[PDB]
Amino acid sequence: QAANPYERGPNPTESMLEARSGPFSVSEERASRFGADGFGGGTIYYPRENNTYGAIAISPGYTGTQSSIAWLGERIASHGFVVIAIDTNTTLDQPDSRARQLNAALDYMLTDASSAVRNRIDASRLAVMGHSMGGGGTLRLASQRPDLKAAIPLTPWHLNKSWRDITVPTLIIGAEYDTIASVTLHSKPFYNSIPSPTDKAYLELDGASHFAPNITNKTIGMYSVAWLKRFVDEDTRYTQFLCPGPRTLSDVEEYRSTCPF
Repeated sequence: QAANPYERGPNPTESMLEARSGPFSVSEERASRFGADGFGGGTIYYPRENNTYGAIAISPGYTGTQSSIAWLGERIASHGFVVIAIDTNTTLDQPDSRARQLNAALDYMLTDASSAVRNRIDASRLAVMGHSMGGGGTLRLASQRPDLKAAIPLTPWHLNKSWRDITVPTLIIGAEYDTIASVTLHSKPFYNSIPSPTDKAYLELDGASHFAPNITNKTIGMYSVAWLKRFVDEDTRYTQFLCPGPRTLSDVEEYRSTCPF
């Protein structure tokens, strides 16, 4: 019973979570395509301050590259995380392949990145995220790695609709008007399959296209950071944003959750 050892940064506000950057200055290190084993390389964003933080790997979708998701890796790192935005071995790789590559990327941050990166990661506190087939890869990795602290699939796409074995806190973010990975066929079946007692939430962005996660988006930014803070840092200062959660007439079409977790 003491102050949370993983707490980082100032007491949070909605304004602070909606801003383009959080309170940590960030630096970047390349994971070379000519040096990354089992994935396509990427960029690691990390806080300049020398402390330890949770580590997160983020996968783009089909035809996508690290630039599709770079804004989000940078924004999340600026809240006190080490985050790799990956390129895949090929841009046509399937969701299960993206799952192995998110796994490789975690391993890369822990073993093969520079000293500066490795010294800033608490190796025991990891999470994964991903857009469309990358969000399918997130669900698969989450299923296979119950040691992970959180999973955030973003407009996910996967042909397997049943994720009943996931025990990792999962936030699925769907897009109301997604014409590629319709929430009817992908996000809602995925979320509906995860049973109690797993913590989870479903947040559907009102008005959003499939590509919302590829452009700076204050709703994805705020709620992705709140989720990673609550589950990767166990930072209960962030529960207030998640529970009862967004007003649902607004930028959120629907929000379901297992609050207060």
